[PDB]
Amino acid sequence: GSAVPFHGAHQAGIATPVQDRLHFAAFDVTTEDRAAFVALLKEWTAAARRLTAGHAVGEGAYGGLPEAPPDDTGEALGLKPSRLTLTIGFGPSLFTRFGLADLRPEALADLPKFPGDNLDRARSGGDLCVQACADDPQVAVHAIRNLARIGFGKVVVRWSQLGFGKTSSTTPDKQTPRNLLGFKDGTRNIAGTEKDRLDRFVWAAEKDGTPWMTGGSYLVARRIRMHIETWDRASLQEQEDVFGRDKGEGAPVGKAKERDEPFLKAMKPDAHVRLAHPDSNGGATLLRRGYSFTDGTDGLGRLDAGLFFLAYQRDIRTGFVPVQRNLATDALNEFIQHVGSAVFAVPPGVRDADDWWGSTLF
Amino acid sequence: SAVPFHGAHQAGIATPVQDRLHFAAFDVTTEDRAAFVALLKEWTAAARRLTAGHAVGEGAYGGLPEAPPDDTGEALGLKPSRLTLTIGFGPSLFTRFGLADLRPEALADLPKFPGDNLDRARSGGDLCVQACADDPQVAVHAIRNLARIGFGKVVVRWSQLGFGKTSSTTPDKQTPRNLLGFKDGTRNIAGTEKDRLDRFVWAAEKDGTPWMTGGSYLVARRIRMHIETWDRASLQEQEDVFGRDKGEGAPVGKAKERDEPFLKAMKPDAHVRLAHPDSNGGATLLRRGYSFTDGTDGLGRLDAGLFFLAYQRDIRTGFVPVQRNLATDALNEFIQHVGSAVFAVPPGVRDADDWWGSTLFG
Ligand code: HEM
Ligand code: HEM
Repeated sequence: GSAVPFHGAHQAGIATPVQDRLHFAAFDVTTEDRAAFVALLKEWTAAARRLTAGHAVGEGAYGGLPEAPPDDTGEALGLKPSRLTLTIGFGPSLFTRFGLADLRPEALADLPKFPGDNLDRARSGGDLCVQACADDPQVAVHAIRNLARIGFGKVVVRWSQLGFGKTSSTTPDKQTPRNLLGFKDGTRNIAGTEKDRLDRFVWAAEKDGTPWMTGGSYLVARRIRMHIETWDRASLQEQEDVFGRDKGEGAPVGKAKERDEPFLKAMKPDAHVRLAHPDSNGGATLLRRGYSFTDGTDGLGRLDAGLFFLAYQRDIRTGFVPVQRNLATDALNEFIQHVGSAVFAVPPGVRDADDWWGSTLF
Repeated sequence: SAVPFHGAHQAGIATPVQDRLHFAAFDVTTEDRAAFVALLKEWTAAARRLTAGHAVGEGAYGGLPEAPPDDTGEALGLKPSRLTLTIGFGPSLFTRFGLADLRPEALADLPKFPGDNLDRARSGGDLCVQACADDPQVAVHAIRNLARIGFGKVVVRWSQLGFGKTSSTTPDKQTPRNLLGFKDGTRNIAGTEKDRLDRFVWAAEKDGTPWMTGGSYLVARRIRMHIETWDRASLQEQEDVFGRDKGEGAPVGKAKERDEPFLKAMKPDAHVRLAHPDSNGGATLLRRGYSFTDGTDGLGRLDAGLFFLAYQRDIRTGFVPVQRNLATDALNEFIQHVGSAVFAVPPGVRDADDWWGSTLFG
């Protein structure tokens, strides 16, 4: 139920304990007026400080002038903050606007085409994103809906994705959640307590080349459909061999406990864990923060199921790209398809009550 | 933590409203009555396991390596989470298996209502399973595994995820708010009101269809909200649509949510005034719906609304008269019914030897 502090050197919703629910929206910018966009960033930041404390935006949800629309849409009245975090990111396409071309970080790389990609252009890209995570889905929807309303005329929602349940962990002391393939997902991540690893692998440093990004991060989002029909007819041995961990405990093959260290040479050469492990990728390490989704049926008599994969890293070129390139031969490829993609530069934190989202860029 | 599966009635109607919903409609692909009976029995055995927080069949792991696991494993480590699974039979089922003369008269086809825009792909269905639980992964796991068990005899026609309150953060005697920001459920049948359930919800032997005694009839309507239109309405316009104020949810001219309405103080086409039993010859419903938010549509608008579920003793004397009276509802400006289905929900599973549909099939 508790609030997560909004202010800091970093944005919340990265290193923060992973909340149960996601509402992710990508927006395109429709104004060419730099001042109007800056004004929106400040208004959004004011709104975020209310939302993340469990207060209504503006003058509230009722008790205003009868003849005016309420400032807050009202559907979160009476609810707790529910660990709401709101994390903003800027897409490569933003930097074609407002005279920003030379401020595009080098670490904000366009992804190459990967084998098996089938990206829907409508559900890819975006000038900016707001990741809303909370333990209560209504708290999350309310936040996105109110930001979008505030931004009417200046931004439009390009695409959105709801995540019903987490498939990631930044808290190794708590139970690791399972994805819809039935495997624990997040055992070997970066914990929010591992300050050293976060500095090394997640946060952008001044020396990395883009001063406005110091204390920020870079985000890859991949919408991945799961072929659950195909998977569910696979044997238990096939499923475990795909990953290199057992299904029940989620231990590395041959070992007894989830958190025992993998012995990679005992795994199949195309096992997912073997291919994705930092030791297989010159040390490349990622903060995974994904969620599961289901968007109805596929119209062929089956449930639609997927994973909305979210990875944070210090540089896309040294994080997600080398790892996913190594997954070219992954056994898991038989059971998944990447159907949406976007990258974002996640700026530094809102330092105090006088700061605002994007202040270091603008 | 768990809701008993067995009883004179199915759970998931009069039992406490859980925080999450996964509702699936299925179509039957077999013509063999024996094969369908066999499926109902296997489903009933699976439901008994699922609602006690156990895996289906021989489990999710620890079987024969070369066999697919019986349970897909994504609920391992979760609690039962007050899961209830409620089955219903659509009118189209009765054209199979020689059941045409056992269709209840109370299982009426709905008339076309003014402003209906029903998507045929997200309407109807031979049968439904309503899975309610506090943890949406428990609900999804249930649906996924029933669908798997039934593969070859049934397919999933459509499905819907929903949310109500989050019980860990929100007191249970608090009325939830719908996505228009109004309290929703203040004047409803409560599962404590045994005599009102007998009068208005449960089918009786004398009603004309003996196999349905202790069952009920379900109407499902997928009702989209025009969120962005609504949010531009004045507070006075919003309150005038309902006949209650937004902050407290009191009837106009009254002070508290639970004060009894004075219908003449409301506008003639206010929703509460039109839907109230006194405006409908005493017709009263048990509402048990959930909010949804599915994502954003092609225009950048929020695909959100109310997955409305009503239980009643007879569709002709419950939903039909009430929805007919909403022809002129002030709310119609802001909503559209886009999917519909009706089901006969049979009596409960009496004990460990009984099975879903036993009173119909023998
Ligand atoms: C539907 C898609 C995927 C599924 C089901 C999945 C599943 C898993 C599972 C079960 C683990 C083992 C437990 C763990 O340490 O988290 C794992 C580990 C991992 N995955 Fe994936 N994953 C998927 C996609 C991806 C993608 C797209 C990437 C990166 C490009 C990735 C990178 C990793 C990494 C880095 C690990 C940890 C390896 C280690 O250090 O031991 N995964 N995944
Ligand atoms: C999106 C669609 C709808 C919304 C947002 C909505 C909202 C509300 C709200 C705010 C109330 C007042 C509080 C309470 O629950 O008592 C209400 C009452 C009610 N609604 Fe609706 N409703 C919708 C659709 C329907 C439909 C389709 C029916 C039935 C056909 C219906 C039947 C009722 C009834 C029977 C009451 C209680 C009236 C009374 O006895 O005081 N509603 N609804």
